[PDB]
Amino acid sequence: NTKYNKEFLLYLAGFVDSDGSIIAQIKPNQSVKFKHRLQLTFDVTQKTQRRWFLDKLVDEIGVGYVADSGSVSKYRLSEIKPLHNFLTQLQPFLKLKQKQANLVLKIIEQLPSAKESPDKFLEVCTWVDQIAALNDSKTRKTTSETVRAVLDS
Amino acid sequence: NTKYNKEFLLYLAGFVDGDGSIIAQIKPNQSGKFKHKLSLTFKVTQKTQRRWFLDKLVDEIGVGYVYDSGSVSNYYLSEIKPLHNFLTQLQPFLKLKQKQANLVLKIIEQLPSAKESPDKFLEVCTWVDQVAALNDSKTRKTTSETVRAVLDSL
DNA sequence: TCAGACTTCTCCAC
DNA sequence: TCTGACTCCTGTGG
DNA sequence: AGGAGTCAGA
DNA sequence: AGAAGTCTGA
Ligand SMILES: [Mn+2]
Ligand SMILES: [Mn+2]
Ligand SMILES: [Mn+2]
Repeated sequence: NTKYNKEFLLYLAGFVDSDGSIIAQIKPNQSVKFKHRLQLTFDVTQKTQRRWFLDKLVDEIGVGYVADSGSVSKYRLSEIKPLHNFLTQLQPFLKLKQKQANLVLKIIEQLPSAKESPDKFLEVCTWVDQIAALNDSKTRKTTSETVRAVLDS
Repeated sequence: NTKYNKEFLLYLAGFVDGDGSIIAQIKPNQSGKFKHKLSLTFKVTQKTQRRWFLDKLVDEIGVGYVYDSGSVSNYYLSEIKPLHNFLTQLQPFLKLKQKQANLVLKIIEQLPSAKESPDKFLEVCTWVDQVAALNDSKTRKTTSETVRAVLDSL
């Protein structure tokens, strides 16, 4: 549980609201209990010509990785515990994507209790539905009603 | 002049490095002195759905305007004096676009003397060239060499 | 002449 | 089983 | 920007 | 994002 400086959070929040991304998605996975798994991602995108700016971000946040997919590099943070601690400190400064951040923090906290009952898991998938709604979702496939249909068995 | 908060300039600078833009242009103008107009510009682009975010910027910055361009809206500020005052305070927090700001501040400061001699104007035009190079320039047309062509004809 | 307001275009960086 | 690192695609909003 | 997907080790 | 432009009043 490392603590981040206010000025670092201030600048970064503005960068995240612009070119950053807070993603929640439901992934198909037969080996898991309900054939579906939850993935929370904190994403910052920048062209590889400025990969360095994403590299400092790894050192400054402390945790996370950076990957290239051609002309574009991406800072990513999917690890649950650091994700929570980070978004908790970044949240008050978000102006555009504040809702999504708090919606993720809500999911991460309800992660244990959501593996219990099917109706509870679908309730958490509902929280995922809200995040993609707030985002400019265009390529989404697996939603809460996708889980529901498979969960009719 | 107006003094801006540090928490405001910190966030915004991050947002400028993200979705903001700092432009320098050489506009062709037949009625001008050297047949060319200079236009320094500070832009923030966002989806029209989030126009309210750009609207607040007019309030928090105190100047500037917000127009549409399809599904996209733009916050603009080309007014020479509050632009100098704004970027002067914004610059120390920029990371990705700090060089572009300090060049804009350079041009604006040496603007009145830029009309004296063609050689003093051309030099300022190469300072516009530097700015475009730093930017992800794609569809540019008028450059410092475009001026040189027109000017060295007379 | 000049500078401020306003509109349009386009390619890649998200 | 299950988390997390990793890669790849798509369509705008920069 | 916002998803889709794979895969190995724990 | 980073340009290209028009037009008006002073
Ligand atoms: Mn953006
Ligand atoms: Mn950008
Ligand atoms: Mn952007």
